[PDB]
Amino acid sequence: SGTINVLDHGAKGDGTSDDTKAFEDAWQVACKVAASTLLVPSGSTFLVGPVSFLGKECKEKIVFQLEGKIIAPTSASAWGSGLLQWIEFKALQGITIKGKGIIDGRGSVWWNDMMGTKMPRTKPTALRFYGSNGVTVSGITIQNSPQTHLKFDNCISIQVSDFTTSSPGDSPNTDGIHLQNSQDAVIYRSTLACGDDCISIQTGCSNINIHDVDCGPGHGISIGGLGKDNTKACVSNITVRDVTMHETTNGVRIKSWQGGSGSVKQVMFSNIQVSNVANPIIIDQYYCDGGGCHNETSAVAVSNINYINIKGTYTKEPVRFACSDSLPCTGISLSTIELKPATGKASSLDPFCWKAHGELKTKTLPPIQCLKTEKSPEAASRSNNDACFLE
Ligand SMILES: *[C@@H]1O[C@H](CO)[C@@H](O[C@@H]2O[C@H](CO)[C@@H](O[C@@H]3O[C@H](CO[C@H]4O[C@H](CO)[C@@H](O)[C@H](O[C@H]5O[C@H](CO)[C@@H](O)[C@H](O)[C@@H]5O)[C@@H]4O)[C@@H](O)[C@H](O[C@H]4O[C@H](CO)[C@@H](O)[C@H](O)[C@@H]4O)[C@@H]3O)[C@H](O)[C@H]2NC(C)=O)[C@H](O)[C@H]1NC(C)=O
Ligand SMILES: *[C@@H]1O[C@H](CO)[C@@H](O[C@@H]2O[C@H](CO)[C@@H](O)[C@H](O)[C@H]2NC(C)=O)[C@H](O)[C@H]1NC(C)=O
Repeated sequence: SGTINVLDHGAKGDGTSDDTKAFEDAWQVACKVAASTLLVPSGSTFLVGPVSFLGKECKEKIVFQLEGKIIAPTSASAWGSGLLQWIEFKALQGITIKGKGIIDGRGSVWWNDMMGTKMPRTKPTALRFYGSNGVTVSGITIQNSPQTHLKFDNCISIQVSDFTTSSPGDSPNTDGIHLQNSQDAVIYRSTLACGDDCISIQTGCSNINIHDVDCGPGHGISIGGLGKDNTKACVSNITVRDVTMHETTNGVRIKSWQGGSGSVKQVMFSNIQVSNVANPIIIDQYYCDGGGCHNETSAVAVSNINYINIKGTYTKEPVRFACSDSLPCTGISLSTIELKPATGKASSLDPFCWKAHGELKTKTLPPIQCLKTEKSPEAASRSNNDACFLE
């Protein structure tokens, strides 16, 4: 009565017939009753193409209970060109996606160039939330995304828990969870196996808390890349605690582009265990993957970044603070860092600091003796206070 099973609205659940129409119809029914649940039942597999579940004409507090499997079409005709997301939830209040079922993007057809006369640089995000207040994602697994697994854009009050991504470590650009223009988020008790950043925090994000997460494979937990194409980025109050990273290319990273502007401030990375991680601790203001590697006079201002209790083994550079000549990093603090080289090659690479100011609160392994204790008039002279933040 209160639970709208998609099979009662025309869905075939055979994996082969297109059930998109049926899902839209079930959504329209669920949208009319509060406390309603749209159930995608266990024991069935549903082929669903691009779809947008709109909240504008819908109700608030809806539950989308995914217990079976939703699979993406592999035919190019299902997608058209320029589509940035497969499944979208837009303008919802209090939406919950829960259950122990699976979203499978069949991403290998995209990674592997089987769509269209031509591969798009940016492929669809599997599950995207836009413009929503009070979003919960729990329980589900997203596997084999065409690109990003889960995205939050312009959302507030987000909770992600008991959540899993699974795409191959060598799949291109398959980041786990991406946030942009989103605030007041908690991501916890989740397992992220990705081909790119496990968690990527982009501009406009603040008050993000990540804890009790396992990453690997993937590229680590990253703020950025910020400021590409001479743009302004603002990120503040990011906490990452109690995370284990296995065979990722970075551990905890902040990356920004030369020519960017704005500010990344008040970041805490604590209780991080790394196992065979290439670059465990990195601030890179020379980031240029996918573009030009020239220098420019503007930078994103990085300040008040704290690293506490980070231990394990590394395979490339243990610590790299590569900050802009035009705007040094400041307020970097390190405590209780115990990193051991996993390979001989790694053992020959010492910490690297460039234009980085801060303090060592304890001795570290390897020793970090390149952080500058003096203040930076250069950093203080660039206006990166009121352009980004009101407090
Ligand atoms: C874009 O812009 C970037 C940033 O400028 C360019 O990349 C930089 O290129 C330069 C030149 O090739 C590199 O410089 C070398 O840096 C090393 C490393 O320095 C660091 O490590 C030292 C310990 O190994 C440490 O002492 C250094 O700190 C001191 O020096 C800095 C620099 O003045 C100073 O700020 C500190 O207070 C310290 O005094 C630093 O942490 C350094 O060893 C090299 O110097 C040796 O060689 C030079 C000349 O060859 C010699 O004169 C010196 O006395 C010394 O013997 C040298 O400075 C730098 O590493 C690059 N930085 C990054 C982040 O990559 C890049 O090329 C530009 N790109 C383009 C396309 O333009
Ligand atoms: C910095 O971010 C943290 C985490 O987002 C904020 O603390 C949370 O604030 C919410 C209110 O929105 C509380 O319900 C949570 O209990 C807080 N979480 C934790 C772990 O404490 C904090 O408010 C932010 N700081 C500022 C000044 O905004």
